[PDB]
Amino acid sequence: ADFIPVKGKGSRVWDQQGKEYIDFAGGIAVTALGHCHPALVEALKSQGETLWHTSNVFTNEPALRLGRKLIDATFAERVLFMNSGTEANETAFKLARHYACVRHSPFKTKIIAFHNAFHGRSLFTVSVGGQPKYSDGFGPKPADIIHVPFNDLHAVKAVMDDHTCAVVVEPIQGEGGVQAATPEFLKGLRDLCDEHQALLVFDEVQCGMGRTGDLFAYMHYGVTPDILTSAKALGGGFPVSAMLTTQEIASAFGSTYGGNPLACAVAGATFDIINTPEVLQGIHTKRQQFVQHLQAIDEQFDIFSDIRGMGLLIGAELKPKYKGRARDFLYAGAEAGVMVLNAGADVMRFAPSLVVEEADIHEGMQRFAQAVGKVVAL
Amino acid sequence: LPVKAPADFIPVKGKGSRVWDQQGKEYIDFAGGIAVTALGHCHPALVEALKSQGETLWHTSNVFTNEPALRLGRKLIDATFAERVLFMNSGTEANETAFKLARHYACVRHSPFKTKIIAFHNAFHGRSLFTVSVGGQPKYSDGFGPKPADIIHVPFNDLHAVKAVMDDHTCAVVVEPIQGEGGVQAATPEFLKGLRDLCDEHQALLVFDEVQCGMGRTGDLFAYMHYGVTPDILTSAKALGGGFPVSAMLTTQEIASAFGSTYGGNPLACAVAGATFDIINTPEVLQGIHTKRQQFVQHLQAIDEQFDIFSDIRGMGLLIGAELKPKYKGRARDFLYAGAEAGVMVLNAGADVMRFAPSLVVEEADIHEGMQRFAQAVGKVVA
Ligand SMILES: Cc1ncc(COP(=O)(O)O)c(/C=N/OCC[C@H](N)C(=O)O)c1O
Ligand SMILES: Cc1ncc(COP(=O)(O)O)c(/C=N/OCC[C@H](N)C(=O)O)c1O
Ligand SMILES: O=[N+]([O-])c1cc([N+](=O)[O-])c(O)c([N+](=O)[O-])c1
Ligand code: NA
Ligand code: NA
Repeated sequence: ADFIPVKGKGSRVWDQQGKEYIDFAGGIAVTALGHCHPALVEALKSQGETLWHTSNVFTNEPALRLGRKLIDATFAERVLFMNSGTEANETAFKLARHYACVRHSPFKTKIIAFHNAFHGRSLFTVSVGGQPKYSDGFGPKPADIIHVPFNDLHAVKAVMDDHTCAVVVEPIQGEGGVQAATPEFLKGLRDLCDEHQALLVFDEVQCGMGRTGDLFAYMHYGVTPDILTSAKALGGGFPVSAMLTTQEIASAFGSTYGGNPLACAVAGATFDIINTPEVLQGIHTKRQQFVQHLQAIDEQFDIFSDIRGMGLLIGAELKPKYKGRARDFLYAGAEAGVMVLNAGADVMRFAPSLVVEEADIHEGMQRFAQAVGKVVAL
Repeated sequence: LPVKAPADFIPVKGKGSRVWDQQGKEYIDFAGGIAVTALGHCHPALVEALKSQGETLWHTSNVFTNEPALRLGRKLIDATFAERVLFMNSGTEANETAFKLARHYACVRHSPFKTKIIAFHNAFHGRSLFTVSVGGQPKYSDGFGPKPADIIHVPFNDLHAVKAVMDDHTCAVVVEPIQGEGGVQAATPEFLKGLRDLCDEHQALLVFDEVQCGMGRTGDLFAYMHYGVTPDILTSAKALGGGFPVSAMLTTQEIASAFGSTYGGNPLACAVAGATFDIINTPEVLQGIHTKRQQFVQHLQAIDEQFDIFSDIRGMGLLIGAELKPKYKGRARDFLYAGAEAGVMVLNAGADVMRFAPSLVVEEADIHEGMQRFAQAVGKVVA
């Protein structure tokens, strides 16, 4: 990036020179309520005057309240809080392994994961991730992880057995080209996990906390996982994460564990806004506003082969002529004053605030059209 | 057995080195949330930094830098051997980055086969699968399926053992200059210098985990400065953010080039850490840490004179360990819980060792009051 953001309000961001940008990136789907949302600032300041920190020896009122919100709203009966999606995934993957070890057999260790998956950058999580380029070169990887293609239920059936402890999947692969699970695939994972006494682990770090227009993507699909991870949007920009599971599974390790008081106070305020009928409905309204602009851009410039994703996770795949050039459009966008994402070198990605104003959708998309125009003019 | 608070002990408010629970019971905090709140609770400078940056910008992705991250990177670079800084959230993440970097540096500069990591019994480096496997407590790394391989453990402070296992296939030695969880055991000068010399000989990287002993804890900004032994990579967290989760991996340009001068860092986190750094890295605060250590130690000695409970008082700066006599082997949790009943929050470092990690600016009045409360608790335990 060739600029330094210094200030943000809602979906507008200013750099050191006072240039104004429309933010359709959200810090990679993190600032789900935009920058410096008044309710989140209020929660930060109030808890900031009270108590910031407890060790995991203790609980605290913000953690208890956030845990109760998540438990009441989801399949979860137990919640463990951490800082990042990577830590939440470490916890989920360790827990699925440990549960298999103590409830079934120490030899029940296979983890099935998917090509193009992203689960974090720790050694274990990057090894469960499905991009060999990112996991190569750090010495011996944690073993017993098998990768098959996303959306290939037959391949999962083929590799799964009584020695399998988990299937780990992103219901929508965000980094991996914004690819959504098909209904049959996701239901199939649930059935195969039931058959083999393995745990189904949904990584909802990117697609959770309202991103799809349901509180969690699993709710859209109607497929209940055993363990779910959440981060990013959960804290609206404050680092916080959660691992959600049942009492039966968590017992392999009170309804909550961990949680920074400050982080959890902010996440509570974020949860209270995102988990409302009006905000969730609005995510679908706004998706259509974005998609209509992307279609208009494609009609004018002929650059997209597909527009996909769910809610306000949007992917627009570039036509073969522009394969490999997502970064060129990202940089042209920045020049035109709009912040966008890629999802690999072939895919444009958008992950704006879930409450992005219509006026900002229109302005940012006009700027993006200008960017596309400048690139295609060459 | 872990230490866990019961349902009737939920902290709700902190100010300085005092904490109140839901019932309004007041505690003196000599634990700092396990050496995290190095400037105590709701320190006004940290609150101000939190609030001002909180009105401005909280978050950038790692695609961008931000002014708080740049300022904090510069402060750390100017104050230490570092030329490059990577910011993360937790000590576990910083250690993941450090260990991956040492592995990757060896892979690309020497050989993909140069993978051995040497670490120490009783080490604690975090709870991710890789960090807990580098950690030196098998009980905590057992039971998660196949561990990342090529990690060798030898006894802390045993230089012969390190020499024995190291070779040209070794990429790193990972060490806490003081093992905090492992009984508050400090490296001897010979041992730490020996690690540096062995790493130089074998072209391996010396990695200091200063998550607990760094950011002023020892009375120097980092423990490596006390020892005068410069690592290749250093990790910091806990005190760095004073209660806000933030961490850092510090290294040189030569090493980092295997992966400007700063990468990552949450704007809000880095604003708070900048304010924390500005206070801790002062001659007066650093001197005060030594004064305050001796105030604690004199109290512990007075307790021992009265009750005969300790075989050793150790640590550095305001990381203090007090080892229980054999008569009280395995009683550390009981003294901790008795302390809480008496209104003082303390730590353990294994079942045989009391640990103290108070605010680096803990007021003398709080030292005296909390230690009087601790004496009362001891009296109840040994009656
Ligand atoms: C599905 C999914 N699972 C886990 C993670 C890791 O979460 P994090 O540690 O909170 O960044 C992520 C994080 N994505 O972050 C953006 C890419 C990333 N910035 C990187 O390469 O580190 C994710 O998308
Ligand atoms: C030398 C050393 N290295 C790494 C870490 C991990 O740092 P963290 O991820 O910031 O907690 C620590 C953290 N210790 O904290 C205590 C334990 C904590 N509740 C846990 O079990 O993770 C440490 O002392
Ligand atoms: O080791 N343990 O199984 C264990 C269990 C509980 N508990 O509430 O059921 C504790 O509070 C603690 N504890 O106090 O650390 C330990
Ligand atoms: Na529930
Ligand atoms: Na330097």
